[PDB]
Amino acid sequence: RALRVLVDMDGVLADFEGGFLRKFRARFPDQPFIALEDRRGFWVSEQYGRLRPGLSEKAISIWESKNFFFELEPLPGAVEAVKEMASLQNTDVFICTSPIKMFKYCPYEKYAWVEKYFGPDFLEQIVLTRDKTVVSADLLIDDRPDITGAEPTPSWEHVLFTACHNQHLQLQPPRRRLHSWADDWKAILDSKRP
Amino acid sequence: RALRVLVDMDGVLADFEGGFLRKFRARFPDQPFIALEDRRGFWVSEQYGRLRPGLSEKAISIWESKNFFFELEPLPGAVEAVKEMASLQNTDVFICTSPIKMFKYCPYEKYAWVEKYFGPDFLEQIVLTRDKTVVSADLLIDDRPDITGAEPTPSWEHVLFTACHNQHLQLQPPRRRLHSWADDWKAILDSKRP
Ligand SMILES: [Mg+2]
Ligand SMILES: [Mg+2]
Repeated sequence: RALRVLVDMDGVLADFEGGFLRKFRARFPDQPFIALEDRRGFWVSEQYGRLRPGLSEKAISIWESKNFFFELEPLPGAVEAVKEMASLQNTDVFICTSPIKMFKYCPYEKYAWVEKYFGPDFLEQIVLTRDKTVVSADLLIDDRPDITGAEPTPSWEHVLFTACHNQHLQLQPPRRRLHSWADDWKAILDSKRP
Repeated sequence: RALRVLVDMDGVLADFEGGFLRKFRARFPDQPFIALEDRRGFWVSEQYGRLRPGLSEKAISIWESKNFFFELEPLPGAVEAVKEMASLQNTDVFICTSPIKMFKYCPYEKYAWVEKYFGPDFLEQIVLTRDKTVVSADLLIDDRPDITGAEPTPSWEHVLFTACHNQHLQLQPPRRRLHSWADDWKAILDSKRP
């Protein structure tokens, strides 16, 4: 009966791409980098790996460092939109996020970041998982173009959240986008209601 | 097509009740305690709270301490059973576990514990969530008697794993139990296959 919406964290609530570039440039000032406008493909480390040998490992070292996830800044409008979305009648919102492989800091900092921007009671809405296809819901708003896993037919409709790395992608017709949190997310939710 | 099975962590893979009692007695040797045979009800802190004022907070302080989750011992047969279950054809296993409210150590230690007993590649099968009803699967093996959340009609069948706190419970007829990992878990899985 309640519409269930899963909202991604990196690239949707938290500005992973800008935080990464800033810290990469500060730590490795003598290395070439990729301006956000020139980002292509989901995996940051793969594109850095193509720009020069050893750069993929240096890029990885930035998000594996302590405080990287905790210090990410929210995207404009994200905190306000998700707070409003969660307060809507017949609407349950969960933050569904995938941790990186090195787990020393990332899970902990993601819970701390949600507590900081949404409060202690919102911690109950977090789902950490590498596989989002096994989480059931009506909608998944996520900036990754291809979301796959153990369930071949996920129950949610994936709405692609725009990001520097996917903004030029042409999607297969059925597929929809949410361009930013300033875009009309309520209309998307309502199109899925009974 | 593959059968999907969710396996709980505390009380099913990891011996939370015995680890808790041991550490509680070592830290608070002058306080009364609850022998496992006398445990009743899911929430440990509630029963300790009834045995003497201030004991609920002392009990909580044990599982909120660093290394409590990481040092839990596996239940007999659990690691071997889940490793065999995951290697079965047409069978996907996920560890679905709910962290406690204080998140400084628990999520991190649960990933570290899975890495220790199942290896780095199994970290991909972990789902951390307070709400297991939004995870879809064919079966959920979990020692908690009443598992509820945002989805009123979960897709999985909940098989109750026996624990000191639920061993005397009479379940409503349809409901099934797995008595220990020595019990016949393969027969349970097979009863759900096509
Ligand atoms: Mg993302
Ligand atoms: Mg349990």
